[PDB]
Order: sequence, then C-alpha cells, then structure tokens
Amino acid sequence: EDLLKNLLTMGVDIDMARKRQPGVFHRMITNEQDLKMFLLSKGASKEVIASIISRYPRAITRTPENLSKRWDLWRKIVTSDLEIVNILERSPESFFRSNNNLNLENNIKFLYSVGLTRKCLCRLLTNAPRTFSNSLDLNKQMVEFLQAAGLSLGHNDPADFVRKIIFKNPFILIQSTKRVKANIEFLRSTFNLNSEELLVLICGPGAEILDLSNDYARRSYANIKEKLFSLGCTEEEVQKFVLSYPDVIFLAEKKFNDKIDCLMEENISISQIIENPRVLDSSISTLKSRIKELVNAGCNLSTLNITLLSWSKKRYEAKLKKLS
DNA sequence: ATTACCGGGCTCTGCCATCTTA
DNA sequence: TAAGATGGCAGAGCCCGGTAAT
Repeated sequence: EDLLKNLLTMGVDIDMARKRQPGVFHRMITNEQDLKMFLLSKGASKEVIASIISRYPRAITRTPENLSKRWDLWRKIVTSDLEIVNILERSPESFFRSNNNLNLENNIKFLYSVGLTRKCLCRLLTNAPRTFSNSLDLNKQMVEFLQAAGLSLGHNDPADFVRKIIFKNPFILIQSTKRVKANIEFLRSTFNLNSEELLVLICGPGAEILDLSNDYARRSYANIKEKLFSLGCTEEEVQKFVLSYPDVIFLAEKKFNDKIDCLMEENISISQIIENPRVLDSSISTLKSRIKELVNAGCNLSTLNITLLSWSKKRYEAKLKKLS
C-alpha cells in the first residue's frame, strides 16, 4: 500500500517506472526504504537513488543481505564505494538485473582464470559492468569464440589475443558472438585482408568496429565510399583512408558528409582531408570555429598544412597566435 | 621549438523478446 | 502463468598531450 507513496517522497518518476517493469508494482512486499537507506549508506545522493529506481524498479525488491554481498563482491574489484555509485548512476542494470551472487563470483573467478589482471577486471567492470551480470556460460561462449577466432587467424597464442582484445575493447564481452562474427567477416571481405593485418586492426585502431550492430559498418562504409567516389577518390584511396583511420566508420552518414563539406567549402581539397584523417576528429563546430579564425587571418587553407585543425586547444591556440 | 605520430580517456545505456522458475 | 532472469538489440566522437622526429 505504501509503495506508490514512498516512491513519491523519494522523488521517483512513478509513471516511467510503471511502464518499464509493471510487475514490480504488483508485489506484496517491496524494500524501497531499505534500498534507499542502503544506497545512502554508500554515498549515493537522493537524486541518484531516485534516478536508479525510476529506471530499474526491480531494484526495490532486493534485500539488505543480497545488496551488501553484491556490493562487497564488486569491491573485490573496484577500489571505492564512490566508483560503484557512479557505475550504478550510469546504468543500474548490471548491479540490479540479477540477484545471483554466485554467478557473479564465478564470473570473477573465470575472468582471473583467463589470465586477466585485477586491473583489467577493474577496467572491464568500470567500462562494461554488464560483463559481470552476464551468465558465466555467456562469458564462456564469447571467450571461447575469441580463442577460436584468434587461432583461426595467425595468432601465436589465442589466450593472449583474448586479453589484448579485451584491453583495447573493454566492451567485447557484452556483444553477441553473432555480432562480433559479422563484423570480422565484414572487415575481412571488404578490405584485403590477410590474417596478420586483420589481427593488428582488431587489437588496435579498429578494435571497436567489432561492437558495431548489424549492418551498421557495411552501411557506414558504403556511404564513405560513395561520398569519396563522388569526389574523385579511387577505391584503393578510400580503403587506404578508412584503414588508416577506422574511427571514421563511427560517424553518422550526415555527420561524415557534413564534415567533409564544411572543410571543402573553405576550399580545402579532398586530397588534403584523406591524407590528414585526424582532422575528422574535431567536431563540425570546432572545425568551423578554427577555419573562421584562420581565414580571418592571412591563411588560405588551400595550401596550409591543415593538421592544426585537430590539435589540442593549447597547441592550436598557440600556433594561431604565432600566425599573427 | 615545433610538428608528427599515436594512444588513451570518457561512459556504452536502455529497451524489449524470450526463456525459466516457482 | 506471471514475475523474474537472461540475451541481445540499436545507439552513431571529440579531445588531450607524451614522446619521437625534424
């Protein structure tokens, strides 16, 4: 009876919560009060708590014992309570979507057995907390898939390919094997692509391509190809460009296009752009801002070394002063 | 003294469909 | 036989600066 009343004083968005997990509002007993006190005990603010419950109401059905034990387990990896509060504020999901603290502990044990340092586990938990609410079996499937993928390519020891991939791509363990697989084949088919260069790309600059949802990478590449084609770039140039800078794939089509256009409207050549791909790191606002200042000075941009467009504020602002 | 090369940091959460489970 | 547990989807960059090269 008191549920809807307490949720209110807690400042919970009751309507949003009702829509997310209706079943929680039909339970006879709930522990919203204990949860609030528990989360307060560990630094969480009243607003954070309200936000947490609004998003994952089932949170209020956990007991003081489970909560405390789960938290303790996380503290085997994360060095402070505050670090755990921030993770839960980001997404309540990993912490609250399971009450199975045995599975959690097995996940921790299994990851250690994979050869991962506690520092790495901390990295995994902080970046991809949801790794730890996966079933052990799900985490096993991915690790196996990765070993199998490692040796199916030219890797001297798969067990170490796994750890490299996990370090560069903390999110790898919260992707389906279907998704990752599709992204590897995309890369393999689309480009060259010998195993040795595939490995490097995968454990390096192109690591997060493997986390890309279905058809997103193929579609992004096809737009890049078209856009660059219409601009007089050959296929080999496009390939070279994307491989020298796979981050470009993460941009939305319109953003990529808009960014190319905003540069070339100031008469920077497409050749200048793709030979200095990092200029594509700066936002359209930042590029426009700097382009104004540069042309606002003696600069012609057509013959200027445009690398500065993507330099840190400090280094850019310095070069700009000198330029006057 | 200045630019090139290059890696690292942030936050990547929140929804829904399908099973398990009691 | 409804909730809880679980898997898996779609989501759509920008910035800084240490160190090597010049």
